[PDB]
Amino acid sequence: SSVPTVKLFIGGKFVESKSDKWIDIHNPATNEVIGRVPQATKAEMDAAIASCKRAFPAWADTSVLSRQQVLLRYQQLIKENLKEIAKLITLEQGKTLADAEGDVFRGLQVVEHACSVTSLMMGETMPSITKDMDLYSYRLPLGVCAGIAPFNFPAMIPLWMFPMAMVCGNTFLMKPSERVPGATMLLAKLLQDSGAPDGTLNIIHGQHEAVNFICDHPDIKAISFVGSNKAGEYIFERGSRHGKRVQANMGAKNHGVVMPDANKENTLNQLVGAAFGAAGQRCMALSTAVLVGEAKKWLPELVEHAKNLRVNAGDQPGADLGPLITPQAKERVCNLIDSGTKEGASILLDGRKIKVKGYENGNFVGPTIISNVKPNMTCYKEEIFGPVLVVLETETLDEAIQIVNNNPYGNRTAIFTTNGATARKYAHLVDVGQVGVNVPIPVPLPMFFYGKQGIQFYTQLKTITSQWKE
Amino acid sequence: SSVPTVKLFIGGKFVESKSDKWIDIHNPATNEVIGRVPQATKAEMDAAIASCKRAFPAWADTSVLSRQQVLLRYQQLIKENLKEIAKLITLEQGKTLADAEGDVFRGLQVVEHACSVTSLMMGETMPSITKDMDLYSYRLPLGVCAGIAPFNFPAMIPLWMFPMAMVCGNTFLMKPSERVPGATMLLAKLLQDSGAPDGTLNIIHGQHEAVNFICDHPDIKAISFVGSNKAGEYIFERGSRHGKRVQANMGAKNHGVVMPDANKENTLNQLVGAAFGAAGQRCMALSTAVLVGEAKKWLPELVEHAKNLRVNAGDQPGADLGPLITPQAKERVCNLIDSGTKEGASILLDGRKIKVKGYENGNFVGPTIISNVKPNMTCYKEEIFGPVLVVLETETLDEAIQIVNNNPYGNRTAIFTTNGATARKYAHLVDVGQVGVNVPIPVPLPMFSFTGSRSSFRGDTNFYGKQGIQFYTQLKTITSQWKEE
Amino acid sequence: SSVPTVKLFIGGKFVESKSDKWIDIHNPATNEVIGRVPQATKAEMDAAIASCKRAFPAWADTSVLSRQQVLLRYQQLIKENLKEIAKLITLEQGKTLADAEGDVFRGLQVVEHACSVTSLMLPLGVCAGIAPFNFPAMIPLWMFPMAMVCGNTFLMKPSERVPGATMLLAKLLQDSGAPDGTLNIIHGQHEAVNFICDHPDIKAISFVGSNKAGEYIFERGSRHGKRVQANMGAKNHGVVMPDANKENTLNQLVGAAFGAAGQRCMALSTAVLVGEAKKWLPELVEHAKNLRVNAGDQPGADLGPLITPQAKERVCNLIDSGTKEGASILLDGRKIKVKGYENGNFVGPTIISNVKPNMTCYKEEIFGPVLVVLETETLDEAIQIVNNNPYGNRTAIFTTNGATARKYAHLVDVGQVGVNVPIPVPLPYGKQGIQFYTQ
Amino acid sequence: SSVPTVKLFIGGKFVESKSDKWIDIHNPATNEVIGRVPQATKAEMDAAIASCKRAFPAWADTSVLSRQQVLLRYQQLIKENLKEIAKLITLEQGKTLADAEGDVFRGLQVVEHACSVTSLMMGDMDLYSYRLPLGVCAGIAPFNFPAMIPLWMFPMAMVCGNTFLMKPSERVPGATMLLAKLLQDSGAPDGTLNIIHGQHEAVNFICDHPDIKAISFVGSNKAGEYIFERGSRHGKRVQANMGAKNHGVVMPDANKENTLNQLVGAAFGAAGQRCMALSTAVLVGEAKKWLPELVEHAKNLRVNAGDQPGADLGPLITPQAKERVCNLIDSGTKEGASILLDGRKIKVKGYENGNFVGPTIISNVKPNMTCYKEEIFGPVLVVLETETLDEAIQIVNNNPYGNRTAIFTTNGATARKYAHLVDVGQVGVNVPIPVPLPMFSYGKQGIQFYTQLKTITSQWKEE
Repeated sequence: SSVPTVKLFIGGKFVESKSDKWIDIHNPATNEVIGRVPQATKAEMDAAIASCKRAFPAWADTSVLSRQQVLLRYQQLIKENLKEIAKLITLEQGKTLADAEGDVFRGLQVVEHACSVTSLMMGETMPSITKDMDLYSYRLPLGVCAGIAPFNFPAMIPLWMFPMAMVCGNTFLMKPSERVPGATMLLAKLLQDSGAPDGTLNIIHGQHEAVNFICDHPDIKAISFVGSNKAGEYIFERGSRHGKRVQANMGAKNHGVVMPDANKENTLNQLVGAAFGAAGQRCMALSTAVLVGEAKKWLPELVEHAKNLRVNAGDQPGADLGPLITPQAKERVCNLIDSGTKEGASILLDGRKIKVKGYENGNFVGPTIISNVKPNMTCYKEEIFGPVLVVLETETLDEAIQIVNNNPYGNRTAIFTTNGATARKYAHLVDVGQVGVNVPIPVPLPMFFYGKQGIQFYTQLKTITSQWKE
Repeated sequence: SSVPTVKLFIGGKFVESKSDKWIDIHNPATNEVIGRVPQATKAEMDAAIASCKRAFPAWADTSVLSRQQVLLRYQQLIKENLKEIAKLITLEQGKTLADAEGDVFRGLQVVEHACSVTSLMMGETMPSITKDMDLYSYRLPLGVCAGIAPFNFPAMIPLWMFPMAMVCGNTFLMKPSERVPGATMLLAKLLQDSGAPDGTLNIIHGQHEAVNFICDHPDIKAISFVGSNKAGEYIFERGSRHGKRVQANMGAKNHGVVMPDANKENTLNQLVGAAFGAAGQRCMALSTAVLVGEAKKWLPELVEHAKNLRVNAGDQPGADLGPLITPQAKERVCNLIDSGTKEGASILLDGRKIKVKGYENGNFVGPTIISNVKPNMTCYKEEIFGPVLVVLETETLDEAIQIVNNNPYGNRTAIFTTNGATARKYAHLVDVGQVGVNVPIPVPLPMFSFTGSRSSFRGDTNFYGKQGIQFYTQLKTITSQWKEE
Repeated sequence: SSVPTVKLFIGGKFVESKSDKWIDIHNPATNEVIGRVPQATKAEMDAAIASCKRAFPAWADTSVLSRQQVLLRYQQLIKENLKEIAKLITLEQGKTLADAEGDVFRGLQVVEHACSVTSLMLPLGVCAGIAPFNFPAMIPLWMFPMAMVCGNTFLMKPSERVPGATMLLAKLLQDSGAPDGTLNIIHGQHEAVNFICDHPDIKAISFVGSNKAGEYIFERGSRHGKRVQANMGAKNHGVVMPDANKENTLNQLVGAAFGAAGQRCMALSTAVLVGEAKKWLPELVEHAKNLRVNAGDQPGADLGPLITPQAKERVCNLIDSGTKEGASILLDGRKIKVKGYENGNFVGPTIISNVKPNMTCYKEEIFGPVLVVLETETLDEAIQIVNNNPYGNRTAIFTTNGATARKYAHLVDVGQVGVNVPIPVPLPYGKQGIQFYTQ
Repeated sequence: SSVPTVKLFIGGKFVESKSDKWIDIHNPATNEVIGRVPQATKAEMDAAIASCKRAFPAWADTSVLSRQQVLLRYQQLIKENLKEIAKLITLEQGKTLADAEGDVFRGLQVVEHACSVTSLMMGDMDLYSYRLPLGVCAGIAPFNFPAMIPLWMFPMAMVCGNTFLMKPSERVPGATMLLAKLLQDSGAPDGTLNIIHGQHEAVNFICDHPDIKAISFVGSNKAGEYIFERGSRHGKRVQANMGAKNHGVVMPDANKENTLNQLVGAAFGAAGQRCMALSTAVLVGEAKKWLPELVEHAKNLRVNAGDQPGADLGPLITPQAKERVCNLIDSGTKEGASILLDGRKIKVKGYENGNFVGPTIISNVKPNMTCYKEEIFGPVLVVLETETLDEAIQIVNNNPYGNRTAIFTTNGATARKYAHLVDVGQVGVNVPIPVPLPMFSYGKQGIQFYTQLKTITSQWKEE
């Protein structure tokens, strides 16, 4: 009853860990312990690796269609248990039920995209490129893969890391978030129910020690990560040290540009939705707003629209944003807001002293709007990972483009304007690949990895050149 | 007596034929004999077949990249010599300069499409479908191919036949139209200048005997033909009885439904242009249309728009309607007009009596309009291949759809209407997949195959697209289990 | 007492035929009447076609995902009833339980292949299927699932001699949530094929097996203007090089040549021992003798009895003609006697050698457990012999040398060449099948 | 009188460098100074970068079809002046006329391949897939021995719409100058291509300069790693097409004569100064008995200047290469290995002062010897032996770096087993060099490298 343990998943059994280190799973809305996740031991991780290795050959020999049937049945089962996963997410991570449903829906979309890989697995051939010389190439699995998610999306991150590696024929060793592993456990249960061969998927919970193990052990051929730039680069280097390939989303510091010729109502609505959605904990979200020209006059309207947000627990009906993941995150956000205020920034809206009825012991932080910010301020450089919207002011679109380009870590950007020529100019001049015209977050799916990129990453390309004569 | 003859293309080099039988080349604007074409003898055809066979191995060993580079050089030379080809077409076939330009442009687009067959020639593979079981897929050239073009397109059909057959590794033995061969000879000269190895393309002439030889000769692996229904069926039969694959795009009496909720003036202009453009000689011409409800009130406007066409030789400025290719075509058109008259159809406008100033010697026929037609009229059964616009009496969309379905031979159909639900219902019940909205004739789009299986087409495969590759190549699948314990 | 009567499938319910032409079906292992099949009347076939027409709109409007889920549930139901289907096929067709399980496995494979039709575009309409007695389970799962998932309603006419397997399959399909009237099944003789070809309601027809029957069906379809993908059968020529694995090659030959009593649509019934490979005839005969001939349900059996006594008579007549014409019979099974099943249509493994290409056995389709062996001195002669075959769909080459296999695959005119493996790609259709069932 | 001086190519104008530091170009057949290459000054490199920047807008605005026609005209010009390029190559690098012609033909084929980028470059919520060029590209050439490579780098970067700053081999510039002249004659806009010469300083500038967007390098692994690190440090996207040692496995059932001929041609071909050379051979099973015939075939090779008729392999580019090869062979000799054929004492008649090294065959070599670890880049073939295919596969896998590998055998089962169990990407069956093209994993990968994808998502409406 008390402090319910979180079991592991090795081979085909939900074996429980006997480790010494244990971490408590707190509800972000009440700080009440709802579970205890163990830090997997060296022996348990070795057993998981052995299971992955033993399952690798059988799963690889399995035809691509046979594997894809498993993913199809797994997607169907997920669709059947949508409400259960949504409620588990709302309970553990604290996000609203609608946010969890949307996350599971994006995960289903990614699973379908992976199921659609069956055609890409075929290789090309060129008969008789020269006299009696044939050419053809093969795509084969790499080996044992792994994934890491410190505190980000609990379901979508696995639902994009693991299904692709499976469809490619590899075995996956997932290290889910130490704070929200229940969703991953339910997903693994639904998978095992889908008829997946035992040992194809293994799950081990652990702290930085587990990440170091995964990076050091050689049997891991590839590793995937999504999170802060620091941990991203750290894992990338630790993997490259051992030769194994690694891919990581290191930053999502998106900049939103608002031109004077834009729909004020819809623009402000989308800005408030993307900036404070999911309490700003989501990696991809408009956090830096650039007002060009007379757009500065919309600051009072922006603050008014932000005041209309309803802070409440993820389970209470009529909620717009949930509490933060941990009290430490709230303290960090408060310290960052205090630093911004000390550096001369004006706090148009302050949520540090928010008090939710019936959940005062939760990690809630109200919508925070910071204006008069400059590129040299901490609020601009540091990634908040919270419901804080920093606003900068510029006179021409060239200044906004330059500010956006100065951002070293940036993958998604948006511009709000009705002039198509202005949008095209911004897209051509901006140094960001993904651009959103009147869209807050283009391609909300986790990516820099999909389509051709995912296959090229999770499969090696063998090339055979044979010239038989006699 | 010996009017300047036209060159042949044997052994990858322009040479003359030793035949004693010649066919006169008449300018349709003046019926002047501008040239003569001799039917290739058995010797010339045998030499062409031998050269194609000799070139087949080298042209197949020739990497697809080099073939596509040659096709690109040919595209470039066409783009440079566009005006010469247009002049040749206008002089020989008689169509206006604009029609020749459009023909050359469509041929250039088809060449560009053929240049992108890179991913199509390559095969698929799937290693280890089971324990030690590798599957391979290869597409190999067939051999020497033959092509018979109609009298309508001395450029478009040759430019359909050359790019695909050549890029697929096959050597082609082309047969142009005896009434318009010069344009094809100039196109072949440009192709040879583009770097085409000698022997990959060969040109012969002959009305019926050459077709019989091509269909009977065993070295011909495949045959491509475009023309009438009876001729296409005869060619298909003569080819299949010898074991050779044949594809024939035969007559296609496309129908255009005129809905009351459409652009009136624009729809009428498009109908007038399609039914009378290039003297309506196009086999794919929109010679028939359906007037639904209010569309029938516009017949006076049809007559007005028809009278607005500048009936003049194709070389004069502003010419809209050209002359008939030969006096026999004009005779057939006039006989069909007389038959429509006898059947009781209302010929609202008759261009049978119109003549062109300064070109009365030409086989000119003005824009003719026949309205109040129903499936009972014989002119609806037969195709005019001339400047005759047929419009039928109809009351509802379902009746028009049924009338169009009653047409046994038709490859394309269109409907003029701004209502989306109307076009949806039309496409759902009409027996045609190539449906166009507010367009008289769906323009070819070679990136996919020109699908057709009605009485207007013979053969299980089509000319270009995926089906084009399937036709000009042979699919071989190899399953290998290399294991020795 | 009263032999069971197989009912038709119309409007989503099993209904008994009103016709009096109740043909009797015998078990091939005992030639005992296990049931009767009626020749559907004109009225019953018209009602089935009308039901298919009325059901086509709803099934076509159904989303592709719903049809895919239906096919997945049907595959699941088959997996749950694989044993029953295999036992029914063995009792009705005579082949061994292993062969029936393999047929069900190929059915599952083709269903999974059809599941990949997520989106490629429209359905034509009423589709028809004509299946011979070669494969009761596979042929339906070859034809009707594709047309179904593509949005078309299918009218299946199974083999008159083995309707039970497809009837249980259709029952399981209806259990999978298939809308009523989507799939219709009728029975009848040549008259049924004549109706299906004449009735303009049918827009597409699928047929396999006999060559002349397929030609007739294609001609009738072209006469009535219907899409007919008549994939007629063809002989398969296997070439054995001296450097090939003797044991493995002989095992493959014995399995493919005599497997399922050689009644399958395509089998490696011809072997060309080029070079010193001819010296392997003793081992081949010994391996053929090791085969066990017994009822499909008795443990320890490799090949079952023939479909009907007429098939046995025809096979015996062909073997006698080959012997009289000059061919030497290395192994004779015409007078085999299975213990407890002497009345069956059993025919022991037969091996014929010294057969020239112009002989009857080489030209005629045996459709039985007979293996004709030819000899040559160079691979070019074998390639020429294989190319001379007008109707050749599959060919195999056994060799450990890569250059030899590559030369054989390149010089041979056959489209499908299986190197070191017999009966390559036993499934053929595919995306061309989608094009066929669509417009 | 004085030796000719190589001149830079900036802004479409062949300009002589005003630098003080100069480097001499020696004929590898006689070591005679035939030319001088200058050390590009900071100002000249800045001017070249400025020219590339000013030319990038116009060259990017041009449609892909115009660039394709330019590449076609350049290919035609190359086909016309193939003999001159071959002569210059044989003069500067020492390769035989046939080898130089083959190099020119491979470059022509790579240009033809690059021409096939016509459509691949083009690439309520709308989703565009525009692909745009990066900007000013750069390409450092080998720091050991060259072999084509300009036609690998600049044609693709240009047809993709980018401007290129080419750093040719300081030891064989003339070919690059002739190619640049032909390109300028092909109608290429001035400033689209710029060429500067220099030592390590030039590489440091190219890697550190901010305007450079991408860099491409071929050659040894050390310089490759250095350039990759220095580029990634400044945010540069770089692909290090590093060379690697190749391993060819021979089975007892392989074609004896053909296998020996192909081995002798791939190992001692072009003096072994190629990253594609099959510098090592593994004789599995009874294949060991083929050593005498291999030595005889190696002896049959005739060593002579690249211009003299009847030459199979030419001399080394510099005497330092000969010294390094001699030191590496002496190391293997001291380490216990045996030399079946000694080429150190080769003395070409009439060219005794050239950098010639005859065919060398080393046997009994183990994986721990320097000959196996170090890249010889010379006419040296180390022959190993094993008793089973598993040992050869394990030896091939143990090698850290590798791009090409070959298996000589007639049994398809053995070939497939080797191809599947081997950890190398390109596997050749009865072929020493599986693909003499710039794969070094440029095709679709090159298209993706020289272009940046932008998935413009828009909810724009008439409002």
